Amino acid sequence: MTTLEEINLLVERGYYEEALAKVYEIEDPIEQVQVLTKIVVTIYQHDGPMEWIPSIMEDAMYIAKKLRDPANKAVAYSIIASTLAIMEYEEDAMDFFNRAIDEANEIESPIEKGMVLSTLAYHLAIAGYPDNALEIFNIAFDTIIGAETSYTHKVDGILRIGDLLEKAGDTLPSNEAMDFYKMAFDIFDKLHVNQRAAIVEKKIELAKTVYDVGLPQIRAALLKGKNHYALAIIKKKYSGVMRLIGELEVALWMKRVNNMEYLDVVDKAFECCESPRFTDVNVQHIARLLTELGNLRRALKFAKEIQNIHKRSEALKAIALELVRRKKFEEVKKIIESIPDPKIREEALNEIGTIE
Repeated sequence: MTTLEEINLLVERGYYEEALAKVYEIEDPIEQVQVLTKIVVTIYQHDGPMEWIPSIMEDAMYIAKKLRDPANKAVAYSIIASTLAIMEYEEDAMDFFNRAIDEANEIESPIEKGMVLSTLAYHLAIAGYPDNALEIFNIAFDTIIGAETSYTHKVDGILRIGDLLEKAGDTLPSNEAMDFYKMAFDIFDKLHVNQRAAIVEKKIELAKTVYDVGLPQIRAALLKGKNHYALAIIKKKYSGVMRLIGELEVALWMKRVNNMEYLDVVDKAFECCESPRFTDVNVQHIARLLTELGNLRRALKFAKEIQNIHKRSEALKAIALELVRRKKFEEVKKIIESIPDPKIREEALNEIGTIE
């Protein structure tokens, strides 16, 4: 721990050769590989001396080659694999992932095998290979669940897959993160860790609500309630239509965690800029967002501009139902008459027969 501090400091001072010389004062090999690869990654990312990278990866590769114990080797190869994948050496990454797999299949304990697989799956996700990651997480899971030990030994192994599924999810954008979160929740639900199930359930509503702009650092900020920070990222990374939708999705999430400042974000999302140019799908999307937000005035403006006759029918109904719940009937009838699909117009006319 102080050794890691000395190594970091030597790096900050650009004394790379000495830092690497100290890496051997680290006891654990896997830890040596972690350190070595984290140096490479920060160099690659913060434009440090790129010509150190090959020599360091060689050192890491050498440490992994000497390992002997199948589990350790598998993790080491995984660490090497995801860092190559970060740096876009895809053929080499998949080579090391396959080495990791082979070593995993040498493990005797199925619970041990399962554990190693989920780590490797986690590295596949870090690497930007979400589909491969899932496949491996599922094999990891099948490996533990199929084993012939007693209930209790399987339990801790499977909860650890849960934790890793969840962390993989957290590092992914919403569309990719969703499958990881569902598996984790499933695991936490069946295995009776309710505190953990609740958090993941919440990360799913969040990923679902803030979807298009659901960058992992944005979802992370929203979950902490650092709303202005996330909004800030959205202004930096998006403009026009995507910036509008993103701000609305954020307002919607704020609304659902009972933060009443969401009203402000909505007004600003329209009042900040000129109305961009919209595709019909953008129109539909904004109409739905504004409805769930409760801004039925704006939501109606958008719904009436939906060109797809069926989508328009749907959006007009939703708005009208919400009107009913919240009184304000003086516009309901006209809106229903407006629905182009008479079938739908009838369904809305029955649902308004809520006895409530």
